[PDB]
Amino acid sequence: AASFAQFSNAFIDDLWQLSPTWALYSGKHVNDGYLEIPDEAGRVKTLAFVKAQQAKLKQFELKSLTSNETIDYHLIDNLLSSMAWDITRFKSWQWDPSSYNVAGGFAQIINENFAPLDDRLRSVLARMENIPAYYAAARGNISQPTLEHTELAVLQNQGAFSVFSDDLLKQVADSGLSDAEKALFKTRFDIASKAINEHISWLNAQVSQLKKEGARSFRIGEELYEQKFAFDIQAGMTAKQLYQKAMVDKDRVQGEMAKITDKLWPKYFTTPKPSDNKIAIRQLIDKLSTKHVKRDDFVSEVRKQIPELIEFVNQKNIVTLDPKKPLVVRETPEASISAPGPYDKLGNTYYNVTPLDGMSNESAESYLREYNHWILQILNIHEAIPGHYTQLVYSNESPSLVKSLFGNGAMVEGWAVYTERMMLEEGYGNFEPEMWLMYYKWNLRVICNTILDYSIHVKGMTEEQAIALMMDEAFQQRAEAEGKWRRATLSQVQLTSYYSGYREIYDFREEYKQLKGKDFDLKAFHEKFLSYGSAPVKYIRQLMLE
Ligand SMILES: [Ca+2]
Ligand SMILES: [Ca+2]
Ligand SMILES: [Ca+2]
Ligand SMILES: [Zn+2]
Ligand SMILES: [Zn+2]
Ligand SMILES: [Zn+2]
Ligand SMILES: [Zn+2]
Ligand SMILES: [Zn+2]
Ligand SMILES: [Zn+2]
Ligand SMILES: [Zn+2]
Ligand SMILES: [Zn+2]
Ligand SMILES: [Zn+2]
Ligand SMILES: [Zn+2]
Ligand SMILES: [Zn+2]
Repeated sequence: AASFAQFSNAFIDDLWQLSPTWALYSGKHVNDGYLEIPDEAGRVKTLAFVKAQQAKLKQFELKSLTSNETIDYHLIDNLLSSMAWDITRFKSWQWDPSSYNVAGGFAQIINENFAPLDDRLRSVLARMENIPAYYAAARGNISQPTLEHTELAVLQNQGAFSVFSDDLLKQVADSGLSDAEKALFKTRFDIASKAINEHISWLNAQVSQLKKEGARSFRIGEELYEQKFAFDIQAGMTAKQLYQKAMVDKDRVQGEMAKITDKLWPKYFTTPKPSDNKIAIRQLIDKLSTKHVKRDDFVSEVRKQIPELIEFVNQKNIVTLDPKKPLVVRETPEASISAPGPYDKLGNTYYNVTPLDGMSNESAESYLREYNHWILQILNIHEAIPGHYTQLVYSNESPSLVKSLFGNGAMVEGWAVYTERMMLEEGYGNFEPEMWLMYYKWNLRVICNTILDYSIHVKGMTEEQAIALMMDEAFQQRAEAEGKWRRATLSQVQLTSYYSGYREIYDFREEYKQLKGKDFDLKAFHEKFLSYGSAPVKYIRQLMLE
């Protein structure tokens, strides 16, 4: 009889046999030469896999599992339910033509310049076989598409030619493949190129028809939104509940900002203070944003700050940090943490911080105003200490393949957002009003991301309303607002992840303070919270309370 550990490993093996492209994206090259044709037999086969793996899952008593195993159990169960639901209910395979594009799988094979070239090219040689079939399947599946995803499909499939390029042909011509393999490659490449171009023509004809005749709305509606929110975020509340909390937080945050602005106004202006609080807040913020690190010192300011945050976390006993896992700041190759995937045992972990070269003087200045004297410190909390990097180190204490592959984005992001608030509450920057004001504008991004995503998909918010939210309520620039609208038209639920995890973590903390009273230790709370890795916050709560 298989143990749960044996089952977990067999499950991943079976998942990769069903979808070797998913394996490829996860960093395991089980069959790079096999292009899955996304037709009805594909869906039937996915649903037969869901059914068989679910029945294997149900053989394990939940009382028979350790804490890590129970996390894996739930992550697997939820992944399975959401696969089935994607096929039978959400049906993005019908209305999102952008989900049909071969370029991605090919780029992952080709762009590993360390992997043997002849092996890569032979994988590509085989993977090209079924490109015509792949796009024939696409056209037979697509039905009542949205205008927006069809437009995205055109643009992304046009990008396929930066992979299916003259440069790929040259690599093939000068490789160690046999002359017969080279000629086959050319034959298949011409057939592939023709098929991609004919599909793009078809997509163009569709966009044109959708513009004339009307198209399915991009707004997924309440029923689908709640189901997607449950599968993706795995919050301990509904989306409607989170939205209602986001509306209240927006008001609380703006009220605090108005108070700070009243106190700081005479310190920075001699002109009168506008009676509309929101114009006043916007003007004070624009003025404070001119204090920023000099452009050429951006990367150095970051290196200087990280040890300052380390010192502060140690001094205040916020969480144990290990001095011999020193974080290496590096100037980004072609600000975020990059870390090896579960199948990459070699790779190192860095803090990628992009120097401001390439950009115009004017873009650089706009960037430095966004990442100003205060916001740069908050960014380094979020990204490095005690945010993402710290949480990643803690998750390396008790890892599992399942958590590494299918872990919860809401928890990972929610933690990083939580740390910003917790650090300031614990005295970071010594309760400086400027710092709090800037933090609050930053917090509004996260709150308003939730309002926006929900209101668009559930409440029919218009483009003009979405732009006025982001600019007038969250004090963002035009370009940022427009980018956010576009992202919300093309994706659903992901935008709520930041606030959802933050709210659950902070509320769980306050609940735990209540339960332990005088015996509440902040540091012990943090370390125990981080010990489960990237599990959904509600499961961490349940394990910590049980
Ligand atoms: Ca077939
Ligand atoms: Ca528009
Ligand atoms: Ca406005
Ligand atoms: Zn098997
Ligand atoms: Zn690889
Ligand atoms: Zn049929
Ligand atoms: Zn359960
Ligand atoms: Zn309100
Ligand atoms: Zn400046
Ligand atoms: Zn400094
Ligand atoms: Zn500074
Ligand atoms: Zn300062
Ligand atoms: Zn983050
Ligand atoms: Zn339990």
